[PDB]
Amino acid sequence: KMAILKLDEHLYISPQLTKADAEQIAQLGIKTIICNRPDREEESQPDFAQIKQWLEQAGVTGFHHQPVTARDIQKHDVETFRQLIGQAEYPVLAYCRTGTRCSLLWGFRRAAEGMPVDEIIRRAQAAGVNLENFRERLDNAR
Ligand SMILES: [Cl-]
Repeated sequence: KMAILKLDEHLYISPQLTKADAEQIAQLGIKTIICNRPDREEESQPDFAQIKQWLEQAGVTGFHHQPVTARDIQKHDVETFRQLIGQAEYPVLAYCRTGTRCSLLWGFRRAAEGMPVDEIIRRAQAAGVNLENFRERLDNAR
């Protein structure tokens, strides 16, 4: 789990996906997967190519590997995420290790559009992710 949660109209986020997530992904009718995690952050971590193999059998038609680290997220990353969603079949599921990076890529864009920072944080929290430790960076994107 119950960690695949809605962050926006066409966007779910999640912690690291596993083969076992195929059923729920199919049930939600996910059409596009965005992975925001570099491969090989942890030994147990499935590589994106293998997630793609498992989930192509789950009705997902678009796959994008957009690796970032929370620390290194820049403007180029934020607008690349925005564009991938804009051109995607819906709904989109984005994941990283925890969903933090997905939520930040989303949230930096909302800040630019004028969403108040507290609202960004409240919305991400409603998708299971606490962005309180990024409050200052979020503010600076507005
Ligand atoms: Cl990578």
